[PDB]
Amino acid sequence: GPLGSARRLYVGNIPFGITEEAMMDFFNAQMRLGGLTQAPGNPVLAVQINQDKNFAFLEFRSVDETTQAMAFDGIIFQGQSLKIRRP
Ligand SMILES: [Zn+2]
Ligand SMILES: [Zn+2]
Repeated sequence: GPLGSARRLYVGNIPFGITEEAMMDFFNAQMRLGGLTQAPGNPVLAVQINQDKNFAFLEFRSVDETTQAMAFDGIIFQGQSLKIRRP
């Protein structure tokens, strides 16, 4: 991509009551700690949490970073195993 869909991932099984910001911050921090970025700055632009099917869509600033974040399928966040997939 992109294609705009090439900059988004589905993330399932998110902790009930989590906020957009908390999710964004966690992915940003964790992706950076893990070296999943090659460019300076934060990969995640936005998080849209669905009405509440316990899922969200993450939007990334780049197609590369979106791809790298696939590595985080099954990452534990606030006691939950996140399910990460292409949309
Ligand atoms: Zn923050
Ligand atoms: Zn929002």
